[PDB]
Amino acid sequence: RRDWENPGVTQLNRLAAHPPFASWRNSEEARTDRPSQQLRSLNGEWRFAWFPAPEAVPESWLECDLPEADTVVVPSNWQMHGYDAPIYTNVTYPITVNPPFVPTENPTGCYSLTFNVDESWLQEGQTRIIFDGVNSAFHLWCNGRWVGYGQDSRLPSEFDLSAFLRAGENRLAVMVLRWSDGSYLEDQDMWRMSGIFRDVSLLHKPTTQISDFHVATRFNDDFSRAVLEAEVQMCGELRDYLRVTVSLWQGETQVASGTAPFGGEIIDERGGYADRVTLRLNVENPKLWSAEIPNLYRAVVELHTADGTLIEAEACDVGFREVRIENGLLLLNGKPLLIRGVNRHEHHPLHGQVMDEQTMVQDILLMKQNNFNAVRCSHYPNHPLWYTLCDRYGLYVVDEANIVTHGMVPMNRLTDDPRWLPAMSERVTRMVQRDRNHPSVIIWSLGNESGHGANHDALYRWIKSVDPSRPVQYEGGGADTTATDIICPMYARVDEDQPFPAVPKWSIKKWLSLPGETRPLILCEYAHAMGNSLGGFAKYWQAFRQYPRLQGGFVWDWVDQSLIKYDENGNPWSAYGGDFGDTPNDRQFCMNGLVFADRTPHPALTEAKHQQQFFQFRLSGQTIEVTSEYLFRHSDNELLHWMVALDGKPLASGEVPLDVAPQGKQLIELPELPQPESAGQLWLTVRVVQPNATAWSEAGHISAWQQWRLAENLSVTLPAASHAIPHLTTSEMDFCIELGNKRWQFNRQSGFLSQMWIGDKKQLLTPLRDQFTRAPLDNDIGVSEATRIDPNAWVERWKAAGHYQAEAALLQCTADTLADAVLITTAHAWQHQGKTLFISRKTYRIDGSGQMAITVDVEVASDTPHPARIGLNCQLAQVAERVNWLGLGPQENYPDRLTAACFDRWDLPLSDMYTPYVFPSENGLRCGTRELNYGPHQWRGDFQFNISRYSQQQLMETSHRHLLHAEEGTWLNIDGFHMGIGGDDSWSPSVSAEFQLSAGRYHYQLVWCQK
Amino acid sequence: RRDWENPGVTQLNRLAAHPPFASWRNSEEARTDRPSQQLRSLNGEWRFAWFPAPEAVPESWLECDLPEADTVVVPSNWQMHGYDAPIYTNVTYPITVNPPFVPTENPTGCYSLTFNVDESWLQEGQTRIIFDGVNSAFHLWCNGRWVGYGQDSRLPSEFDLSAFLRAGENRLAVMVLRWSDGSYLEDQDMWRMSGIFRDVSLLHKPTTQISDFHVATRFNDDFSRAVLEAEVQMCGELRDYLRVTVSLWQGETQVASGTAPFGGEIIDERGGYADRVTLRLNVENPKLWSAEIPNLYRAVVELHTADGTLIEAEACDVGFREVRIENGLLLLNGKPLLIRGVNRHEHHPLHGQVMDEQTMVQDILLMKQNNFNAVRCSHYPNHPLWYTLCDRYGLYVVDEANIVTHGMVPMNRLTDDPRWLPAMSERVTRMVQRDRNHPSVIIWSLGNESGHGANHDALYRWIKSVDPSRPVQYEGGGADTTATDIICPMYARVDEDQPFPAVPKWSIKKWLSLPGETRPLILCEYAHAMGNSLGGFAKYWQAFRQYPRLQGGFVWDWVDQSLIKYDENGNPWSAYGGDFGDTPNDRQFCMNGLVFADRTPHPALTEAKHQQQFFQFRLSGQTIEVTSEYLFRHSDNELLHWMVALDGKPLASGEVPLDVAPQGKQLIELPELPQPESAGQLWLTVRVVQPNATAWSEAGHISAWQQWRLAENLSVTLPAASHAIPHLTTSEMDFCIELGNKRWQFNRQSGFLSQMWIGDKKQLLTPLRDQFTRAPLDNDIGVSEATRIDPNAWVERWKAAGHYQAEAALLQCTADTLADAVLITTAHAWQHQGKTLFISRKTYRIDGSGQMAITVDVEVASDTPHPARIGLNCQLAQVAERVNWLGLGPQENYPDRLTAACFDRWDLPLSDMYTPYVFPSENGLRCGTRELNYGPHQWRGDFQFNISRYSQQQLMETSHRHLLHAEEGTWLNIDGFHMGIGGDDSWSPSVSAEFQLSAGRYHYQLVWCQK
Ligand SMILES: [Mg+2]
Ligand SMILES: [Mg+2]
Ligand SMILES: [Mg+2]
Ligand SMILES: [Mg+2]
Ligand SMILES: [Mg+2]
Ligand SMILES: [Mg+2]
Ligand code: NA
Ligand code: NA
Ligand code: NA
Ligand code: NA
Ligand code: NA
Ligand code: NA
Repeated sequence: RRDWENPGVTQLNRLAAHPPFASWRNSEEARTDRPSQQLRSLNGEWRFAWFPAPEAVPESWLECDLPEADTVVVPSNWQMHGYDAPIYTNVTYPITVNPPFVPTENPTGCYSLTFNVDESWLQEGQTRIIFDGVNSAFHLWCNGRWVGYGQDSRLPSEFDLSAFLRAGENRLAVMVLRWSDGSYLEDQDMWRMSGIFRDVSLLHKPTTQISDFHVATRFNDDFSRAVLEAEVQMCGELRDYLRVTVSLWQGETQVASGTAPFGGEIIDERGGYADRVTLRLNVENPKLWSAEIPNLYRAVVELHTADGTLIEAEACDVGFREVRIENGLLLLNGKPLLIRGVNRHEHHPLHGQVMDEQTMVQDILLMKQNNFNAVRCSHYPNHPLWYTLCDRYGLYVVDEANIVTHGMVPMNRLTDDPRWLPAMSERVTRMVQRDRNHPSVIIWSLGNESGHGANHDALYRWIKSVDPSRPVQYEGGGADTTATDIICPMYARVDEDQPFPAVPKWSIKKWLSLPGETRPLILCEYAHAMGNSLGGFAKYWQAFRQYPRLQGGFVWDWVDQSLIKYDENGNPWSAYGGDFGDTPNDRQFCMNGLVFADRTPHPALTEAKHQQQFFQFRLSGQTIEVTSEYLFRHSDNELLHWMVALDGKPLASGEVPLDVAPQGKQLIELPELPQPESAGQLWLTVRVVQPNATAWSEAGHISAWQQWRLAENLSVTLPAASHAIPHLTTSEMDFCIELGNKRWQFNRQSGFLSQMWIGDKKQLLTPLRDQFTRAPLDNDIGVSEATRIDPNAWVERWKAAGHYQAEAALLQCTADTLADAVLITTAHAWQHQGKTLFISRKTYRIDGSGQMAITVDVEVASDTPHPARIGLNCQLAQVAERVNWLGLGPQENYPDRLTAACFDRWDLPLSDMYTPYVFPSENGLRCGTRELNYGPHQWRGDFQFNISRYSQQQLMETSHRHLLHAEEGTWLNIDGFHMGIGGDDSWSPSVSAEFQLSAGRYHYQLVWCQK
Repeated sequence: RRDWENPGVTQLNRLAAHPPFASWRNSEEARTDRPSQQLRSLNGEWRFAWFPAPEAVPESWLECDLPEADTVVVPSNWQMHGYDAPIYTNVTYPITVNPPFVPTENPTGCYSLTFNVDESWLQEGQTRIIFDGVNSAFHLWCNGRWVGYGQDSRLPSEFDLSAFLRAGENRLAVMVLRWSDGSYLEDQDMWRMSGIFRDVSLLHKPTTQISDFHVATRFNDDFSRAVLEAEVQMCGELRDYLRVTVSLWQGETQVASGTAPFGGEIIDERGGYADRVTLRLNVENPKLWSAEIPNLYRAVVELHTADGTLIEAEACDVGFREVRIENGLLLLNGKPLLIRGVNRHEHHPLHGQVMDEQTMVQDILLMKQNNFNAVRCSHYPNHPLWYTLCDRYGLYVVDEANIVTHGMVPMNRLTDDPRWLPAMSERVTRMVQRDRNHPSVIIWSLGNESGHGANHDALYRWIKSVDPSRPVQYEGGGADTTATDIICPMYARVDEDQPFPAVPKWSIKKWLSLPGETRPLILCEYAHAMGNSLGGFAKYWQAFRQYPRLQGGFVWDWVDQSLIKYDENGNPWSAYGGDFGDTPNDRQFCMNGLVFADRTPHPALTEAKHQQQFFQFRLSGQTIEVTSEYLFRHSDNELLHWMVALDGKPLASGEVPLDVAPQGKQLIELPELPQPESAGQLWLTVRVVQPNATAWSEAGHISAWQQWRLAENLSVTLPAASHAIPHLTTSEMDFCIELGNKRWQFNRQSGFLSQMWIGDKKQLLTPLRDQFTRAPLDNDIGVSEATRIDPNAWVERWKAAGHYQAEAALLQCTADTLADAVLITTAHAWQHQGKTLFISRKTYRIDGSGQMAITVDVEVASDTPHPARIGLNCQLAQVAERVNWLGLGPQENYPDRLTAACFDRWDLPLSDMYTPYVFPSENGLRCGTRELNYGPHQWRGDFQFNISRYSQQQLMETSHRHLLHAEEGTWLNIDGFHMGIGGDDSWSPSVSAEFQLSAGRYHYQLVWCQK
């Protein structure tokens, strides 16, 4: 038989699914959730051997350990140990599409383990082995005898081993196949790995056992009363003496208990379930669960003799909460949710797809620290510990079946096929059976990108029938089909329709009110955070808030899926698609995270944090209105710091305690601020600070901020009468200006400032020139490649229009000596193949103070694709340590992504002014800057800038950040105008019209002087 | 592997299901339904061997014919050749309830066949083998090599044999298992058999082939326009020159045709199906399909080339009809259906479960001849030919999946189990794929008696998704669960509620108007026709006609499941559960048919015919109001015969053509009749006769009848005053009377008329005594057995009250001589253990004309269960050939089943007064009789009677009809009153209160004389 090429065989001899078991024999240990002696971990060192095919595996390996084998850590992905290559592919299958067949060359991982079993385990009861995650299919032998087979890489596989194990030493033999018919339903946008990547354990259960238990909570109208209903099921001999006691604990206080014998109510004409019981406990004024306040109870389930012999005890954390969709709104405990979510893949730069507690906690700390309240299990059931953590810290979970068939043509070819229903159902049913008790899980998902098939309908109904407590969602086949309770599009824009045939992505605002439509809209995927992205993010959150039935979304995605590789010197670097010899690959498309692989934040993460704020603010005179977006909690760990500053210089500050009811408001009256004499703009800045530590944040954490412009005094005082008059020297090649120790040189052949002198030292390595192009972002490139050009993408439009190779023809270059200054006037035309793209007219005015006033006026042709930027650049000879500016900061910001930025006097070391995006591009811009200080230099005006050791050319010519070499000096980019970054998706033009440079005629002015 | 003990494996290497194929290579042959050279029948003589288990099957059988094996006919059940015993069990499984395991002793049927192929089939193409029916699971080998495995006894299993076939002799090897995990989903109340019981054939398709097609017909508001929609799917190498033409034919006239290349519309973000095409044909004024008028079109699907080379063609019959539920009603072509239905099992007394064309035709003819318009496929998909015949003759079909888990505890144990969804799905999905193109199939059914589980809901949805054309129904778990579009209870009563816990069977009238309920009600099973049954059938049909949303039901059931056995003499006799040594067995519960196994009518059939009439009548003066219950057809093959009779003697008659439109009315004026001068009751009997022969009926067929009482002239003249005078002889022991040669003897100890003489010849072999009991009907017994008494059952109630062994204590016996007569007055008390149950007070009067007038007045105790009858009985010495009577007839009729009966003079041979029920009981009664003639005797009055060679005693002491012997002379049972027979079900008291003998005091009078 070839079971790994048969969608009719998804397992052999596998035990039934169920919620997390520990088989406690003491009820207090169950209650306290302390470790169980009946649940052993088999994690540790195993013997591993790699083979090109299952046929290649030597018959002796079943009976005896192989000498060639190596000792490896388990859990692990065998790609991470370097046995074969991890493959990154986006849509296209890593194998030839020929269901259900896989290549005869199938990388086979032979794991083994010699382990010990106590006599006591074999003298009584049942001894089983649980494999939490095996990718993608595996056969299991024990002591040489075959046990079974199993598929689905993301759910536990369990087998009874009692009749196989002997006292003391035993040996496992797990032959794991990389490819199987299972792989056809596992086509997620991620690294294609394999092996025993989750926990392995041994569970001893009594013969007469708890085989399943469902916990439910239902509520009276105002949620002041609840009935906890627990349905318990058993295996073994049914006897009159059997009972179940379900007790409910709140810390140490037992709030409810119920005891009944077995034998459920009459179900049908043949009776009821004699092997079942339902316990109903009344709970007065229950503490409710939410991501805001994750109140938990502990439910202990005791199977026992009536006379008081505990046979075994299972347990779980209970969260009293209700999820329902009413009148088109998704409600948690009667209140409409606002999903501040992110899509999270299980990824580690070093370990691949093996999850650990430390990492999982770090993710949840960071998510909650950045105002996320939800997470999508994209696109599979997660590690069991994740759901427990979300229960405890507080995050709404979308639990998603392991069904992705994205590379099928058409996408629903398998999911419409009734012969593929058995395999699909197990990915849905065994998910529900495992996780249905977790309070954190609020929504079920039928998978991702598998079109819409009749199998989606059958399964949707199955979950509705089995579990009435949670809405079922699914995006495939149009995101509003009969398979989903929530409209859940991916990358639907706020206002713009993308009306594809059959599966249009309507404006989310437009979608809600289509003829006959009523359901809530929460995007399963939005704001593609690929490279320099997240532009246009605020547009989403303005809409989410304005529209009741727009209840948020899940950002794509959490972490960059980059992997650590090592160079000739042994130095680590972040690698992506293709870097492991893997081909075909979708290159850097695996990196779309708000955080890097090592969990270092991208600059976009702060933009998400600002938008997902839980407190809204308005200003009216001296009164600040604070509005709470919390649904259940009071502002009981919050105060408001406020700061008024004249262009960076602190004027007045104070603290006011935040006392806002959920959905409520607080009017905070500011003290009469004494206005200053000196000119400038007053800036109010408020920050919500948490004075006290929490489970998720430290004392002094900042949860929210906002800024306003207050009064402005425009400067009417002019500089003093100049102490000298600058001299001009004329040559055929050059205009040269001299004043004190300052010197300027304008080349008359080129028409640019080609050198500058402070004292006697050079100041330039490259002349000051106009620049209308940028090192293309990931959103600029889209899907375009050298082999396969996408002409619609921005980068190709600029290339084809000739923007990158257009050369400056000089039209005018003159010098005039004024009464107190010298005036250099120039004009340039940028041309490509007989087409004028840009004209740049400048005046440079240099007076007796030592200041150079540059005035730029640029014309852009209407029929040329809008330029990336409209500015200047040069390579300064200086290399300073610090960058000091008055403008938006501290972090990187761009026109369509600058709401999180605040205007203040910022001071950073040079290296921070560069964002190390793994795929190098235009980066580190700071907008709305009025003054920039770098070493001896000061620039003043109203500009946008970046400043680093790397040129735009080097940036656009390098594919990985580690290959970047610091150039001589410092590359300075000062733009009057910069195009938006986009990011609604990363495969088609996504920069909004209002952030495109399309005015035709642009003006900006800079003053360059020594500070 | 043990593949027959694993629900996860239901097939191995099996091909996809699909509508009926023939791989026609000529388009005209396809249009005309003529045979295809590409479809060979492998029916005929096979080689067969039997084994106790699969382990017992010798390994040589795979490549070599076993010498011990026999030559048998296939299709066949191996129980029918006597290899082992067929088992009849109703609910309790024929195997130990141990899912998924079956017995180690598992009877194995080894089938083999040596065959040859055409040369060209070896050259090229796809040669598959089709197994239409294998019970219950099998492995297939070809030329020694293993091909595949299959399950589900009631749907075809297909396997490709292309790579297995060779030149010359080829050999198949089929190992058939009686028990399998599939047995758990196949617990229908029926004989449990096994083997290859449906057709075996070979189909040679091209490699580029039509692999699937679906035909849909949708309409405008008035059905004057239709769009026929044909989606066609292909397999093989796609080519640009490939086309599909779907042509529509009305006889030899092409009405619509459509041609297209491959490649359907865009479905999702990955495109459309390149291997598919949908053809849309406009059809003006389509001839519509119904049971009344089965208008059929022919659609031909041609896979051809653009230049005009046919590759292959498929085809089906098309019936333009629309099924929808609107406003609570089931509509067919916009008109509310009235389902005159029956359940039909696939049964034959000799061939077991093998179906033949002749039998299937014989059933449909009889069904249609008895006013049925609908059939339920209880409880499995049928032999392919049943659907074709139903299309062509016109019968509404409920197609039912092969899923019955009746003996589970509780009934839904498997069906609520997600681990049984895979195996369940295939039984539903492969059914729809096979039968969806049939116009006869109006309703899909999810199975029968399997409780209600999540799987039902999931599978319900799957069909609603895949085929919106047809409603989905299912009865399990309370007949109104979320898994049914129709309220479809089994054995719910008209007015009486049976408020069972969890699964009540409400009054069908009450059920409709339950709070919130809107759906239509059609009983999937009603009126249990077990033995002498169908009492209270008219109550259903009155309710069906009055209540729009009561739309009928399916009678249980069509045919007795009795098998032919043979005695040592060689005589055939009808056998039931237990008669093959089968134990546990459910005895006679397999026979619940309106006909015997050989399709001979039970009396109950004529009652079903009468109540399911399509013409309703009312009388007003001399005017008959005839109303058509037809929805679509005009009365175009009908004329009315009206007959007027004075107590049997014809008075006036005539003919009137019926010109009634559907739902229309007609008035027929009767010519003023001769007013009879002589006394008596006038009767009117109208008949609807079909002058012309049809496809389903002979010329002169009677389809409807009705009777009325017209004017009555009561008799006022007294009988001729006689000359002679009866002479009394008194004795201690006897009272005797003489008149002429006629003589009467009254025993003064017993109090009964013990003998009668005419000349020397004596008239009685047993005294004339009171009878209060009957030989218990199947509806009297129910489930009650000797080993397990059901005290609630009617028979047991009588038994316990001592009705059967009560003795006649004589209270009074006096003789008086009158002026012209002798008067014998008696009084008897019936007592069991000191309790007087009955008292009988009689007066016998013998006058000078030799006429004996009996007056009977009975008292029944109120605390005793109501008596089965109140009458007299005796054994006459006479054996005459004829029975001539004036009353209801000619067929057997009972108080709650006498509507089909008609009042007239009836004359039948004696054996016709007996009804040969396989399980004998009270039978052959006729009610409302005013005169009875037998030999020299005549009885007059108003009585109910049966007359046979079998005593009530023998009938109740004899368990099989073939064991009955004719007793000396003739037994006569004249009842003044007879209890209803019942039959709403056959496991609890079902006789309606108005047909129970509960008046406490009863009167009746008979006149006995000798003409
Ligand atoms: Mg498989
Ligand atoms: Mg306790
Ligand atoms: Mg590639
Ligand atoms: Mg603002
Ligand atoms: Mg099986
Ligand atoms: Mg009548
Ligand atoms: Na909202
Ligand atoms: Na991606
Ligand atoms: Na680059
Ligand atoms: Na009706
Ligand atoms: Na039956
Ligand atoms: Na009997």
